[PDB]
Amino acid sequence: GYVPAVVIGTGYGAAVSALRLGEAGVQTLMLEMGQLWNQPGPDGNIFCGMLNPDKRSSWFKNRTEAPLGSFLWLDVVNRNIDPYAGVLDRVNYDQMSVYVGRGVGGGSLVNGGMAVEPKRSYFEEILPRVDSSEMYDRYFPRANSMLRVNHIDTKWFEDTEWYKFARVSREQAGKAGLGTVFVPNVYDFGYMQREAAGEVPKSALATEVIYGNNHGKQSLDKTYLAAALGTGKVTIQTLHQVKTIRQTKDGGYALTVEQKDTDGKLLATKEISCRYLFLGAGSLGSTELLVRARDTGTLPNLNSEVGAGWGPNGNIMTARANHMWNPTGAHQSSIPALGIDAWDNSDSSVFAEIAPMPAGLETWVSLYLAITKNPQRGTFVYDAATDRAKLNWTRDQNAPAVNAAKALFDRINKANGTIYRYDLFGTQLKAFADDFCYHPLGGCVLGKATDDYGRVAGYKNLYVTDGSLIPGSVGVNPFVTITALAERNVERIIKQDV
Ligand SMILES: Cc1cc2nc3c(=O)[nH]c(=O)nc-3n(C[C@H](O)[C@H](O)[C@H](O)COP(=O)(O)OP(=O)(O)OC[C@H]3O[C@@H](n4cnc5c(N)ncnc54)[C@H](O)[C@@H]3O)c2cc1C
Repeated sequence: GYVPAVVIGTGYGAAVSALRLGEAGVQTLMLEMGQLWNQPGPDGNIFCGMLNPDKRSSWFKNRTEAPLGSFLWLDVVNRNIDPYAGVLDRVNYDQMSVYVGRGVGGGSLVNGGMAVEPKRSYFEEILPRVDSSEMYDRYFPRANSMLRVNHIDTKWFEDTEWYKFARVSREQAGKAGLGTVFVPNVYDFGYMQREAAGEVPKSALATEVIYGNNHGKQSLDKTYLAAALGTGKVTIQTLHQVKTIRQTKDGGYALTVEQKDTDGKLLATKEISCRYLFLGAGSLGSTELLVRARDTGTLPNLNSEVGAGWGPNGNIMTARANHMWNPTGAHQSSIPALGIDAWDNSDSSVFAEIAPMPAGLETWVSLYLAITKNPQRGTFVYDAATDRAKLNWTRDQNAPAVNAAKALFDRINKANGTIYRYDLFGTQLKAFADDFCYHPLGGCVLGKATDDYGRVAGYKNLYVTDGSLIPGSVGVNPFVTITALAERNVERIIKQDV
């Protein structure tokens, strides 16, 4: 049937859009391909942890996989599984694996919660057509407030065993003249302090994050989406995957949608139409829908920028072997609290997450997710044979990201007399993981595939709201930027179009 507004997906862009539509009185249907994560599993918990993965961990895989960096210790717990509508997907392109969340809340279910604003100078470089004053004065503050961003108690951080890993890297970075910053988070740090005191059920302190947090993490289902549902104008249909979009004869949109069960079986195919269509299917999902629509002729007016300008936010993972006298601890909070800030907007820029190691025993390893400034971009093209958008990206294109990461961590190693680990990512001498990302950005870039508010070029009442808008990089963990842009965009769209 017909609904005035449809929002595809339930991640950051989608959730912002749905809340503001509902508040404006617009009846809105969100279509999410994954599950609503609210039914207890076989252990009485919603989500599995990283030391007890099961089919809930993985979107339609036949074996669980260790969190990147932890294979040497966590492979022992990983198991064959039945393919299931689990929470974390690995999308494997030819030379890049992109991790994404699947469920009501999207990547907010599985992410590390780091809620970071980009440097304004870098924001102005990447998005010069956008008014940066409105972003920093209005929309970033709005996003942080709605997301329930909070800050760690710095005295507790200094004292607690659970952040020894972060203090070690801080000290090591300092010897090399590099500073660290505390990173705000949507995980409730007061709750985390109570976990450490044995006062509340553990989640961050029980090796949970990447397959969901059973407690503590304020994912979108608790924040924007709960508020959207509260308007009485928003519905969410789960296990509904949008396959196609077309323009209708009177200028609306019609979607073909597959309803599945949690085992992946097809239950129904539906056509849903609307006046206003908002894409929040993520960098991969929104881009794929639009590339397919363009190249199969169902949205033939889409421009050639649809599909272009993809990047992995410069993501590179690496690890250092600490001296014996600098153990990182058996007990490591699963939520990062510190980053190394070596981002000066030059091509040597690095902002590096100090990431925890979920082994549950002492490994002496420090793990880092580096975010770099690498101008290389990939492109999604349509493959009519498989009916899929394929990402054209080669591993060579991450050479500049590897080089920036390596320059920074070589500096830290030289200052401390330490070496890399080379054995964390498989059976190859490899210190830098250069073919994954957690932060896919672009494919439907703001101002190129769309106007400066995410209105898709060639069409009226058709909007993109999500990470596909961002031009490949933001220099920090991206969800705060996605949220803030979405707030800006939907405010304008509702005012001027709806
Ligand atoms: C392991 C990991 C760690 C991360 N850590 C951090 C962090 O600490 N801080 C940070 O800032 N960022 C982090 N990120 C990145 C962050 O989660 C993403 O940038 C953000 O979730 C992207 O938001 P989005 O709205 O673009 O899309 P998503 O959050 O990816 O949501 C897209 C939604 O659309 C659904 N969907 C897709 N296609 C369809 C379709 N055709 N039909 C119906 N539904 C569809 C998906 O199932 C999903 O629920 C992390 C991500 C991962 C995977």
